[PDB]
Amino acid sequence: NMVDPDFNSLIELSKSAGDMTKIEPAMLRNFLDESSLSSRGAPVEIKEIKDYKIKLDGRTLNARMYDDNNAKSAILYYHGGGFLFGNIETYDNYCRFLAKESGVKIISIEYRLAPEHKFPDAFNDAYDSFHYIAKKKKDFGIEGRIGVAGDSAGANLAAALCLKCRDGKTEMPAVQVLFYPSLAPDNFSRSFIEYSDNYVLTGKMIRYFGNMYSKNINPYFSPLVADDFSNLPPAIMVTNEYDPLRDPEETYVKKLREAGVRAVGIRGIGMIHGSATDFEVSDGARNIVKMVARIIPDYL
Amino acid sequence: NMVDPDFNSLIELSKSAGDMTKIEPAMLRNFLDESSLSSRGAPVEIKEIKDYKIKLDGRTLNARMYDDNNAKSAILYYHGGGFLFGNIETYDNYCRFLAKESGVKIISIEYRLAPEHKFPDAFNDAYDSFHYIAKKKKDFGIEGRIGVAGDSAGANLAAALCLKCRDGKTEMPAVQVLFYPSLAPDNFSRSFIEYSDNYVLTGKMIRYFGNMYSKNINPYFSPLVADDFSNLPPAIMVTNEYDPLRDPEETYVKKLREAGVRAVGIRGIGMIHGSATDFEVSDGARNIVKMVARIIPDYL
Amino acid sequence: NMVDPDFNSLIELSKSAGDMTKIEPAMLRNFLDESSLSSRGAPVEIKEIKDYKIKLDGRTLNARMYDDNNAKSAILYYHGGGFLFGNIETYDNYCRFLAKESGVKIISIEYRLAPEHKFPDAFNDAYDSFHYIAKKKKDFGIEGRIGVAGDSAGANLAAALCLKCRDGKTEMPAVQVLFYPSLAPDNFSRSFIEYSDNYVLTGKMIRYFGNMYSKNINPYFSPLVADDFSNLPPAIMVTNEYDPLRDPEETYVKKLREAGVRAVGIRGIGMIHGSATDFEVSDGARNIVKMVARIIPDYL
Amino acid sequence: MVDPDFNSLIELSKSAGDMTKIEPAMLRNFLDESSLSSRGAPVEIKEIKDYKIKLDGRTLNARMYDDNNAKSAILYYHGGGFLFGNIETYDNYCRFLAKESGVKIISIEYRLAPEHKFPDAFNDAYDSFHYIAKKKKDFGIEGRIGVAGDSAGANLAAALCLKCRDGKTEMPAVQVLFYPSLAPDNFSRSFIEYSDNYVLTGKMIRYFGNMYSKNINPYFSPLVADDFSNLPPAIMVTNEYDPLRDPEETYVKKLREAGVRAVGIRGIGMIHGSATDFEVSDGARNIVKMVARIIPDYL
Repeated sequence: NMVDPDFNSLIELSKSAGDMTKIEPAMLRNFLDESSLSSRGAPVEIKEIKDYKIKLDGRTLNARMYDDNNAKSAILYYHGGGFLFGNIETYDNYCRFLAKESGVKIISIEYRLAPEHKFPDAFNDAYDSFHYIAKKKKDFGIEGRIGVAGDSAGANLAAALCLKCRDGKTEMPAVQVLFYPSLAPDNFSRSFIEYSDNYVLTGKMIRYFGNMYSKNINPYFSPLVADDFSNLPPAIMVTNEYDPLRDPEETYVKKLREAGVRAVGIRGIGMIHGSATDFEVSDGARNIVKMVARIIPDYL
Repeated sequence: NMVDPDFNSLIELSKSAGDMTKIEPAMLRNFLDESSLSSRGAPVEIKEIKDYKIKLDGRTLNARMYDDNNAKSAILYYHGGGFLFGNIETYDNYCRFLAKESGVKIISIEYRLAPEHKFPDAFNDAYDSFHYIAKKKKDFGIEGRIGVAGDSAGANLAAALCLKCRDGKTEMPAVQVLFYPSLAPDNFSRSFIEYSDNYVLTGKMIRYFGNMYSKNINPYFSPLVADDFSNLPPAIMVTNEYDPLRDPEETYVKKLREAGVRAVGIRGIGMIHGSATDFEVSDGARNIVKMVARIIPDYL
Repeated sequence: NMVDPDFNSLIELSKSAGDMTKIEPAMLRNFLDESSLSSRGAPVEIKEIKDYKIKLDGRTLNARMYDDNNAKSAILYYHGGGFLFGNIETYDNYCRFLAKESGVKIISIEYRLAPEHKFPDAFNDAYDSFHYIAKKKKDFGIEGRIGVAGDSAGANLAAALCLKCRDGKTEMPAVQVLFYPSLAPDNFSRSFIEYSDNYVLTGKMIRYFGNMYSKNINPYFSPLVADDFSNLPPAIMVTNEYDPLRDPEETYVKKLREAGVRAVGIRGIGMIHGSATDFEVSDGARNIVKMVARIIPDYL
Repeated sequence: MVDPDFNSLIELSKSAGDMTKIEPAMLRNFLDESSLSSRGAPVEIKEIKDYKIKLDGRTLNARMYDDNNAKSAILYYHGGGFLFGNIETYDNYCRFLAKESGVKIISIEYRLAPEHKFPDAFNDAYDSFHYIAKKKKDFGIEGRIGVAGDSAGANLAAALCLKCRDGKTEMPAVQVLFYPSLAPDNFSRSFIEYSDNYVLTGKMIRYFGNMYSKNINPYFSPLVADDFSNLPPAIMVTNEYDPLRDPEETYVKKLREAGVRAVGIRGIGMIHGSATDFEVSDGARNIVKMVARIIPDYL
């Protein structure tokens, strides 16, 4: 079709890697994280960076805080990587870029990964970490509001934790910033089948990541299963034109607005899955990320 | 929105009937059946009509056979109605039209209806009746081949029974003719969100029908949950442009072809859910039904 | 995307020929017509085939009449080829198949080709040949009705000649059977941009053909520029899912139904431009052509 | 699934019915007064200055907004179908663009149809860009100049860039295109699917097209252009439920095929006019803020 030519390389890198559903998952995570750290740019400079230990019930997560503006308010960032890879180090240039462009604190959280830890572990990490930080604000130097954000699998966690906050009548995030979340048990929508091969994220990789994270349709795994979208936090949704996960995301925006939740959704023309973390590689993608980061503070 | 103007009365009738999820199951069935009985045109004349009792393990189904052409072969037809409504009487004019246009025997089978009978009752009715007639083909005067067909819920039964025949390595139908089946657990595709209000079948009614059929994602309820599409019978798939159920159906026919199963799919431009049984009100619809019925005999 | 895998060979062969837009038209015509004759399959047997000279004012056209059924009625068929190529011989296997499946006379007419003969020559050939045969019907053994049909550029001629019959209040054809016509001045619709390079009918070639046919708003060149679709003949419209020409065609069907003209439109799922004349290599395409051909006699 | 914020505007537009028989000066009057009547509170801006741009054979009004003592500028061509709109009815919106972008916004009043048919507005846009590019110091401009517009004004912005490139003249720094009309379209899928019920109708499109044309030229319709290379970096914003959407998404794909820097976003649930509806739709407001906040990076 008309995918942005900036992606030509990645769409090659993808094809010539061949099939990977057959190599050990721990082996696979390692390779992918190493790739991501490779041809990367100068990290934008951030005034203060601080490392944290989020001591939860029965597990401790690493969190890195990025702050360029002695910011009052924060976003908790949950990285993508299909619930299998990504970590603070591979997301470091991107979270820096987010912090610089938003001028708010960005707290990048390492939830537990599949297949060692299956659902609901990473979900419970996101929900518990939000509430940990929401109670321990001062430790993180947060004087204002806290929202949540993520990309891909991490944006699934961000959306899901907000549903749980709403369901339990708990403290709510101020905003949910969702860069192309997985949301639904989808092997059949039109975006899924049309873009199910060759656009970096494949139909086969979706099923494989799905098999690794799940044991054996709950709303905290798949938010589009929820019965009610009212009283969720204001949302920013970013979708990609050529991405199997596109259609369910655009439905989610529409459901939020129907429920009277404040929500802006934009589809990036010519973009693919992973666009946001491709900000150093695609100027269109970089401008989409800059657009979102620059309005984030208005919600905090 | 460019829906065929022949549907305008039906769409209005449907909006002015109010919120149907509101009314109790058996009451709604009766009202929907009586609504279709009124819309009825003059029945097409058929040379031989015969009534049968299909005597299955623990229940007996009515079946009616229409034969305008002393035909060697037959199609078993499972009526639509969301698993809640429809019967031989409401389908009689349409089944006569199919028999006249195809020149083959059409056997319309009354399966058991939800909510009184939930999954897998209708499903087992479809699969058992296929095998009953296949085993007893001389009782129906069938000397050639037997295929299966349906519309909406009935085409779900047709596609699902073919999956079970394949899985069990049993006798297979010769062809599966699917008019707009339900196939997937879908509350999120683009067709579902875009067309879930003003097009006769609503998103709300889809959810009501689904909760009535189900107990409590397995392939005989939702064929799109299947692992494997190889070795299924040749298929004819008809979708409608303005129908929330459309995108999964188009995916289904692409997954059949991907597996090497012979399949032809057509989307009816400007058509809505129910178009085939609306053959007396829309000439567009009538010609789509005629197109399909006239190629059936080539598979038999 | 999910193009039916039956077309993978044609897509590859189209890629292998490279960019033919700097080829001189007469050389390209030779290449494409001779390529087609060299690689075609076994022809279907037809009871009677007869060649005619259509003696119009100022020029004589070749016509071949195919009749498997001593039929009373006829379709005048105008072949495709971008206005530049194709002829009776390259269409002969396909015209035979239409005759066998429809049971009516098919008269394949050789209109004048561009750039040697620019618009309005082919159009005048199409309109004048319809009126010539309609006046002289008894000479061709036609006792019943006459419709018109074509594919691609030939379906443009069929749709355009109907518009001029309507405008002039002359005898109108009984039906217009349009397989994926060119209809509009389009280098910008979504089907055009999404599907215009995957090799078979490209954007660059669509331009090359239009520039060869135009001398430099005329509804008889582009029917979508007509301001009125009333009182046109009943239409059958076939479009292909993965074809740059698709979206204007699907708009044309809708415009016809908005003006109250009988029309049925079907989009072939997984099909590409040229699908009908590909009937020997794709069973899905073959079944779409059979569907259409078998309802043609109802209009005559 | 149109954003519920537009429910009212869609209803009001349905109510009005087909206004083809209203004299074009009266339709202009009514639509302009309707815009003024529904203004919210204006955003305060540090400096606003009025100018006359004396061109060959006509003078244009222009209004400069500057909230940030800025060095660079965007020339803004309002929308209105080539028939209506003016500096006053665009004043709340150009104030918001100037507040959110922190660069100078200079809103230019080009000549309107049908009194002034193509190529008058087009010449006004191209000539006023070159006038101010040649005379930058007279406007307090020390840096760069880009061009922008919505709907018909975004057509003028796109078309003037094509002429700059064709004449190898000075080029704007960036072209910021809010849902321009670009092509002779009465047949795309967005055109036919969103031709009624979405405020801008297929009948209005033909009507404005007929008022502008003296009755396939690329400075009328940029999608007719031969070649898209060497055009200014672009930001393209389209609306999901708008008959003009598909050609616009084609244009962004063509710019990128030509190696022009471009970023294109489709606003989910949005309709034609979404940017100038920033006072009534928060999603629309957030789209305009997204775009305005990136503008300074090109200047």
